[PDB]
Amino acid sequence: AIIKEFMRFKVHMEGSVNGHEFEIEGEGEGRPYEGTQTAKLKVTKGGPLPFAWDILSLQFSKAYVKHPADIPDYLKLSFPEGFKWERVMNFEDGGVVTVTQDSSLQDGEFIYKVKLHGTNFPSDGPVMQKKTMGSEASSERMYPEDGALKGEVKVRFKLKDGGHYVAEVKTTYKAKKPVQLPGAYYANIKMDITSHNEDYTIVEQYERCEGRHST
Repeated sequence: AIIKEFMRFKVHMEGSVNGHEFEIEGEGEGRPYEGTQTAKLKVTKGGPLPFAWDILSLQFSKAYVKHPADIPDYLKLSFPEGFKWERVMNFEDGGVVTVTQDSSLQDGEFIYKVKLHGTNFPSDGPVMQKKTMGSEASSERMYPEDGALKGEVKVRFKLKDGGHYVAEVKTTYKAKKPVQLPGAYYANIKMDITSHNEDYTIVEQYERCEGRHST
């Protein structure tokens, strides 16, 4: 009805990481009921970025999650009004990222507005030294709590020298109007950086997400 089988979005991010301020604009598209989407991002201010793109990648779209019929798609039901989410990422070396996001629908296309803080990243760590190579597939633990939908996921970023750089991610998703919350389930997520120029001022991403009753 309100969410069509193919939908586009536009996104803007204002952000700062270890004192470095920047803005990003991008556009995306996908099939919300299939759980597949792509996005094209451009660093419009403060580029080139002096830190790993991977900590920003997961900030650029839960309306595009495939759900079985027996799991309420809380975030699709939040529209047209939409929803907001807030996220904290606790990295293993003390770095921290927080994010606030507003998701709305205007003229049949999603509008995403993102605000990001990052700080306390070691200057010799993999984030400020750009030593990450995307993230592994993950399973986000979804559950209802405090009248919102919450998510916890351990994200493992791949290191160029082998091994993984880990962050514990906690997110809250809250519809702007009361809508049916689901029971606890699992969202299997796979995201790939599909293309980028040399300094990562132009980046493309693909993501597949599916909700399941088990991991």
